[PDB]
Amino acid sequence: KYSIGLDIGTNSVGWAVITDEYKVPSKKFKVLGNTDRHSIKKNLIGALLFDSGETAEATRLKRTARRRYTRRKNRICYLQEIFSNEMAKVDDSFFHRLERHPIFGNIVDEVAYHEKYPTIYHLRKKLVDSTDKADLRLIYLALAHMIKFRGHFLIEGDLNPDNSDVDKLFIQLVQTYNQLFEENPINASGVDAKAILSARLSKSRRLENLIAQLPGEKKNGLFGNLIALSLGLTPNFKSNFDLAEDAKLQLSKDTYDDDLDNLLAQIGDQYADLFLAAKNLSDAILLSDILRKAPLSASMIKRYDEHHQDLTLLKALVRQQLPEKYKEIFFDQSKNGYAGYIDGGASQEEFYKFIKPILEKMDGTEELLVKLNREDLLRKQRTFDNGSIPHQIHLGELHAILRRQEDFYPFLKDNREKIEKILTFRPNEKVLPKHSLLYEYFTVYNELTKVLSGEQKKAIVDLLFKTNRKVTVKQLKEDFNASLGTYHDLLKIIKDKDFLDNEENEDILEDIVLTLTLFEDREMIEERLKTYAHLFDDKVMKQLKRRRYTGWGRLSRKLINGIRDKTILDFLKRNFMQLIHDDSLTFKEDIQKAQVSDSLHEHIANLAGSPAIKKGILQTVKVVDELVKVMGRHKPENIVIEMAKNSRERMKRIEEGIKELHPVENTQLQNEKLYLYYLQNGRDMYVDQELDINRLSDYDVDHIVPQSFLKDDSIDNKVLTRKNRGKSDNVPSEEVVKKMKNYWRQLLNAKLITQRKFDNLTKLSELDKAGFIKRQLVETRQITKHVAQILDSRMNTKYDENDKLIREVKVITLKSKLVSDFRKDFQFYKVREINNYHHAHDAYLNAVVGTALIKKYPKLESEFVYGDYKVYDVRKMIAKSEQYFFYSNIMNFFKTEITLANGEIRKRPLIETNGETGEIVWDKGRDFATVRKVLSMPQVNIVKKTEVQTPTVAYSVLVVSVKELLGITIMERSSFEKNPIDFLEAKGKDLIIKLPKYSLFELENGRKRMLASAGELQKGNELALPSKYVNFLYLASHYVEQHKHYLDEIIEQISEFSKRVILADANLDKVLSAYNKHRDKPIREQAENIIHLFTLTNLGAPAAFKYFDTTIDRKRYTSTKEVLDATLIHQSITGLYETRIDLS
Repeated sequence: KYSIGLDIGTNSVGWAVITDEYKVPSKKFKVLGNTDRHSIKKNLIGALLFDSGETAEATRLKRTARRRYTRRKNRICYLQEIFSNEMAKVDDSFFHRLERHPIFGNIVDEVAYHEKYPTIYHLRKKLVDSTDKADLRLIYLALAHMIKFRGHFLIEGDLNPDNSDVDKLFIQLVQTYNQLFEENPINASGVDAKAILSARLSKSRRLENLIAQLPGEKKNGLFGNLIALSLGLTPNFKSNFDLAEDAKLQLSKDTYDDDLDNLLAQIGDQYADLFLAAKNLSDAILLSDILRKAPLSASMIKRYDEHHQDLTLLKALVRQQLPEKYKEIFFDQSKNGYAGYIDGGASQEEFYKFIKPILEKMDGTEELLVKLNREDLLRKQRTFDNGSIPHQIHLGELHAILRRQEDFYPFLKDNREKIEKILTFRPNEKVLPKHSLLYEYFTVYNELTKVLSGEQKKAIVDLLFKTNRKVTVKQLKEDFNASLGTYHDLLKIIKDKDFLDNEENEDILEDIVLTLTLFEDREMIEERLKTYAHLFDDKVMKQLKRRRYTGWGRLSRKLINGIRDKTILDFLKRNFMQLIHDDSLTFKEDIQKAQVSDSLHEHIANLAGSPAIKKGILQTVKVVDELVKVMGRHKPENIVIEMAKNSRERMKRIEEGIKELHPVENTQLQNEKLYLYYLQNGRDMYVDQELDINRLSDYDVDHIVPQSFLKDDSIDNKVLTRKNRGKSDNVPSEEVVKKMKNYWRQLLNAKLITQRKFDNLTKLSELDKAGFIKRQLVETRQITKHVAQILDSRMNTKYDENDKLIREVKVITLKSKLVSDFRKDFQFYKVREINNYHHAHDAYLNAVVGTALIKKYPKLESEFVYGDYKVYDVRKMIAKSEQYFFYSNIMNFFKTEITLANGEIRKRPLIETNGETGEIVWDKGRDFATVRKVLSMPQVNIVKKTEVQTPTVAYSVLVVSVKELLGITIMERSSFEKNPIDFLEAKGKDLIIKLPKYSLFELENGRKRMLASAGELQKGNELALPSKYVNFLYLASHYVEQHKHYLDEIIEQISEFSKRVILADANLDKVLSAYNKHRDKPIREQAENIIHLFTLTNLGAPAAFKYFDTTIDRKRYTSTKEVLDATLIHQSITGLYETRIDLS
């Protein structure tokens, strides 16, 4: 019955709820405060504002080595379960043995394994290529290595030749680069990237070679650095972005993702896709190499073999021609020779610089020198050249091995899909040995829990189970399956009852029995036992080795003794199962959570993005959850999501242009008309009659491919005209005018117009239109796709009997431009500064436009809705003039009237419907009115998220001889969470009243405060400005004039607001005084400055601002005494559920 709209930014999340006719519901919510307000009516439209500070959430959103470790561990734990019962037949202690440390339980097998498989890739390759049956352990090892280091998931489908095409991905890179720099694109022309990047030369040389194809681009240029990143090098991006500190990037470096995030935080998340493109390019360069069995494993083996051939050669040479240097090069390890390279800490570059001269002086062989130049001489296994691998390549080998060994092992046939799913997927402890002292003890105690008093139990163990290997019932009566069989074993060897009986040693002995169970070979057992040798007599040590155990229990050590409350072992010494199943006791609670004992945060943490955007993404999810529960747990039909020098570049272009063939400074060039005046050298694009400044700009401007086919408001599609002379009919600028073109082409050589613009100017097929539609609907930005996926996953959980996913909720991703342009055409104007309502209004508009679009064109669903849907043939939807659309602009149906380029007019029906389903999508009479009404209403839930920090106060608490506010350091809080009263008393009781940062209080004529600190307050109010004034300000700023009397009204409004809530008398007087002086100023200049005046009224920290010549310094609310008698308001994330406190 409803849909959700979402606007997502780095410090805000806008949200709206919408019905079938685009109305925003009103709802009554209960108010849980002690105040005599019990319900409140609120509209389901709002915005959540958040800071980017040090908090628990923030840490949870960062990558951590431990989370990764646990992830991998779990995957392997799942792998081993599939192998368990079958591995039990081959090698019962195999998975317990695994992390030189031995894989196998006997030395013969271990040594043989390492001799046959010097690297894991040898094993992989052999398992991929051999038809012979293989030991299960080997199979496991290969599979486990594949699953452990599965690679990346950047590529969506089963690998195809486009994925390894250097040319195409290079083109992609340039494309994404060009979209981010409209003014100075790079031309792919006919560059043979493939040949330059794939060629076998130095990285630097390949870079330098590639840039030779790009004229006017420097090596240290952004693009050059990106290429250098894709090639394998470590470029520095600080010079490119004017960063204060160093920003070096290397794809091969383990910290790269984090480093990239670090960069993105500074320069903006808008640049993520640009670097992702570079990474993709890198992958292609590597992929084409391994492709031109198991190609990866083979390449690694080749690397290994080359390495050893070269090593032997080099050694021989150095023995022959430079014996003095031999010991140095191959053994010293503190030098930069081969020894330092392998077992020292030496760079490939340090090593190379070290041996470069030695090889040249030697003259034995230059082949090696060539290899050195290529940086392919003595490669190590522990590298990939600026790379993490596509998981698909590991998947291939996985499949191959399984297919190879499935005939010999049926359980592999049966579980194949399962095993694949582990790699592709997107208690903790291992059981004690069966003959462990602790386990044996547990069994006897648990069996003996009943036949009995706690003291007697201990007596009975100490008496019968201890003195006798097996205790029987007759014997018991004189004074039982479970036996302390190991306790007794170890007595005869150790011959010391205390050593056992003392509990402090148990943690040592567990290791001894474990060691005995782990290995079937005296040598190994000895080696491990050597560590505990000092306690033990040498006659004992020899005896210990012969003892061997071959079993595994069902329970872990921590389960038996690790868990709290007494332990299981202690409660036992009731009944174990009953102990597990009692809610009164803590274990049950421990276990149940312990199995699970965060995934969403972890998932968001591994996206490529700043901390802020990640926080945003996190908040959205919570907002959605709450809105769903607000709407009675019914799920929404649709969710629409959107993610919320240049002047100086323009100059460079112009200056570059005139160099081929009066002056203005930069700041002005933002005027499209002036910038266009300069790009064109004051010449009319369309009539060969020169353009001079003051009039013709005002005359007109024109789109090259009109608005009706698509909206391209970029200068790449725009030109300054006389707009009838050039355009003629709607088709691109008419044939008769192309006789003008020589002009344009000169402007091409000058780089004054781009190639595409010229192609369009010289130029409409069905095919173009088809491209044009997809262009306007498909969001390229990766992060939005990830957000979409996350939302879709949370919303759609149920599967039907056919195991197909049930999609209750469609997650729609909207291009920003559609809503921006929707705002343009129908005059729903935005002014960011008056309040924060625009974030909410954006969300509302997103949902409106999105839902309208799916209702109108459901066949295009595949282009902007998450999930897999049929990709219809666009050509069928395009029509001849009379028969969705002949005119390609998708937003056209909103308009009552489409103006063609020639000026001719196409009229549309008042009500727009879907012909196929007959559904009503848009009613121009009612619906636009509703939109305005929705934007016009003054009650919008704006919530500033409360934050707890982790000399900084985590939060302030209200204390009650007197009422006072008290800050809490992070250091103080822990013991405070332990020992409240003694803190509170040491400093100087009903109420625990932690006031998180930004806590909201209200007082007087609806005047609220936010608690920044126990020392300062922030304004707590949103100034609701009537829409008329908003539109007037937008229109006044963007140069009718009969509406000059509204300025005074706006200022009167601001002043009313300020005197009511801001309470900045001295500041306001100056503000008001300033307006009196500058009535003379023109309207534009007049309007722009009243905008700045809004920072006086803005919600948040007080700040300073300049009105014309005058400057108003900020005022701080340094007294927190107001808050103490005020009414606190605890806000939900949506702000819909409130709790209102006021002791007074």
